[PDB]
Parts: sequence; C-alpha cells; structure tokens
Amino acid sequence: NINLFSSYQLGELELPNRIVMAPLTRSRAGEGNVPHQLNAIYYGQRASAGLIIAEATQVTPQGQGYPHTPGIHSPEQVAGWKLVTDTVHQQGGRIFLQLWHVGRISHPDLQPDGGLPVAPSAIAPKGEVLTYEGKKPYVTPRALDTSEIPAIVEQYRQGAANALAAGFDGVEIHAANGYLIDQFLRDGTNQRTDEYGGAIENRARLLLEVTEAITSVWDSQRVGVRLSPLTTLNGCVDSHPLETFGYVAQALNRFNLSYLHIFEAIDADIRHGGTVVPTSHLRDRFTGTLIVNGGYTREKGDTVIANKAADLVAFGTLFISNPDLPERLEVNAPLNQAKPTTFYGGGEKGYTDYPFL
Ligand SMILES: Cc1cc2nc3c(=O)[nH]c(=O)nc-3n(C[C@H](O)[C@H](O)[C@H](O)COP(=O)(O)O)c2cc1C
Ligand SMILES: [Cl-]
Repeated sequence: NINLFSSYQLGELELPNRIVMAPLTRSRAGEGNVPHQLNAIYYGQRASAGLIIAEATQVTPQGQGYPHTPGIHSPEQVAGWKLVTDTVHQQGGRIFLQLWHVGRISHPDLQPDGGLPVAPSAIAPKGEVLTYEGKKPYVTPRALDTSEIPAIVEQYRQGAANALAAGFDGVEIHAANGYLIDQFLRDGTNQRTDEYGGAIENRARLLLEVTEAITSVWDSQRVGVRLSPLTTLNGCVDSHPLETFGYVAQALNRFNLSYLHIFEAIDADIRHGGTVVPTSHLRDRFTGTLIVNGGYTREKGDTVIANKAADLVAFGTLFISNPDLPERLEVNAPLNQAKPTTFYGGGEKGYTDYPFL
C-alpha cells in the first residue's frame, strides 16, 4: 500500500514522502541576479517536501527572460545559492536546481550588450514582454548558427557545475513551457534545416546533448528532465505531441536519469476537445521514476501513486501558500489561499509570511 506519504529511494537520496515542490519562478533575486537570505528562508520553510525543485535559474546571461530571476553562471550566484542549500540541509530537506535558458522569451533590455535573444528559428513571440522599464513589444530572436550549438551545451554544463559547487542535491533540466530546449523540441518553434531541426531525432538533439553534458558533471541519478507535452505557453506547440513526447520519453532511458517530470497542462482537455497525450503513454515508455504535476490534491495524488501511474507528485501553487504543505495534506488541514498579486517580484509579503499550521 503506497500513497503520497510513502518513502521513496531516488538514487542515493531517501525521500520521506512522495510530495515534490514544483519549480516556481518568484523573481526575488538581488543585484547580479544573486540569491540572498530571504530566499534561503523561503526554501528552508518548505524543507518538509520529499524533494524541492528550486525555481528556474538561468545558466548563462543570455538565458534570462524576466527581471530579477536568479542565475547560476557566476561565483557570486553560487555563493548566494549556497546560503539556500545550507538552510535546506540544516532543516533536513533535499533540493534540486532547475536549469534554465529562456531562448526567444526575453528582450534586448535583459540581454548582454542589448543583443538579440537566441532561439532555434527567427520567430518573434506575440505581444509584450516585461523589462526594467515596463512592458515592451517582443523582437525577433536570432536563429543560432549550427556552429554555436556546442556553446549552448557548454553553458548548461557550466550551469550544472555551478549548481554542484553551490551544494544542490541534483539538477532538473527545464525542457518545458516553451523555453529554449522546448523551442528546439517542438515543430511550431523549430523550423531549422540542419541536424537540430526537421526529424524528431534532430529536434530532440539539443535536449539529448545537454543531458549528456550534464551527466558528465553529476551522477545521472541526480539529473532530472521536465517536459510539458500539452502546454501552449509562450507560443510553443508541436503538431504531433504523442509521437514527439513518446519518442523523447524512450530516448531519455539511455541516460539512467533521476526522473522524468511531466507538467500536465490544466487547459489541454478543454482546448483540444480531449487528451492528445495521456501521461500513461509516457509512463509506459520512460522506465524510471515519473513525477506528475498539475492541479493535484491529497486525493488525486494518492490515486496516481496507488494506481502506479506515477511515483512522485509535484505541487506548485499550493506550495506557494502552504510552507508545511506535506503536514497539512497528511492531516487534511485547511489550506492557505495563494495570492497571485505577490507571486512575482517584491519581498517577504506573499513569500515567507504564509503561516504554518
Ligand atoms: C508563480 C509560478 C511560477 C512558475 N515557475 C515555474 C518555473 O520556474 N519552472 C517551471 O518548470 N514551471 C514553473 N511554473 C509551473 C509550475 O511548476 C507548475 O507546473 C504549475 O503551476 C502547475 O502545478 P500546480 O497546479 O500544482 O500549481 C510556475 C507556476 C507558477 C504559478
Ligand atoms: Cl517556467
């Protein structure tokens, strides 16, 4: 009898429960995009999670797309992240860093020397993007040269090496939500005509090469990957999600990863008139630990574990508002209500001041 409170063996890590804190961008980094003591308090308050996945963290300056997100490319950033991992470890928790590059979802104002965002193909996102001077129209990203792809892979390798020096327990590759890797994955954002575009094995190549590089730094059982097969976020869609994502699920087995993490889009059924990509399709193809996410509750999480449909269940929104989410779920306590106005930016309010039971 397994449920949301069963322990789990994730490589050498002993998880006390199956509850994961999903990665959550909070945009509360200081000068130089460096984490600080407030961030350490925030993660320390949530250390009862089976596993924390820290917010998306850019691996290189050009990988930033929103003001005040932390990076993992500089020594000052490693030192600030050390404050966080030290606090989490003091509180008996475990934490992985989510490794980010936004690709086209950025603006020159956020880029070194005011340069263009990079991407697989020169396709401007629609609408406006937040800068330090409010919202401005997106521009068109520069399509990377074939010869530049190794430099991208190397930025991820260095980001993963920095995470290791910062004292994380592992890393998660952000291959979801329409950011750089996802932009290569999906045919809606990738119309390249080299070995990184066209056929599925080409579109998956960047993910696979990034994963290979990162497993040269970390033991593979401390490296996860996140996918979001049916998001439409950031204008990133694939025309054959079942085949695309079913292929990636199988291709990742080579690496003996920590886990595959699926964000199941909350609006996919209502948009698509049904389910184009049941998570079972991926559960059956990826042979290791599966984390599922999107709108879970105590009862929904228990069910998926009991049914063997997933091993771990990640909660995003509820972990914003309930630092002791595991205990509250365990005893069927009232949950605090999440306050969207304070999700992004600011300080303690709506960040470290949600109460414990
Ligand atoms: C404020 C906020 C920030 C998020 N930031 C990230 C992020 O940094 N990386 C990521 O992969 N997903 C991110 N997401 C998506 C969440 O991790 C999660 O997949 C989503 O909220 C659905 O799960 P939930 O219903 O438990 O909240 C974010 C969502 C929210 C609400
Ligand atoms: Cl995200």
